[PDB]
Amino acid sequence: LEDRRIPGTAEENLQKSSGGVPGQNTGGQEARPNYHCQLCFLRSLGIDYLDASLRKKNKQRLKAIQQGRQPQYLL
Repeated sequence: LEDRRIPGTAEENLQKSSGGVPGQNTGGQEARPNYHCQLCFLRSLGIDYLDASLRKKNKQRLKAIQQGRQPQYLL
């Protein structure tokens, strides 16, 4: 059990939730807002988020990952 396919989304193969209930906060159109406050991640995640804001302990280790614009993305 890891990120990317935690809510049966499979790297957002189509979308997390929209028909019947989207929830902009959980990730409706913007996708990245308070779902898990773009840090908590695990519950939503429009990619392999990791967390490119708090990151726990990643953006700083590699001399490139500290920047990388976003984090692990859908790669």
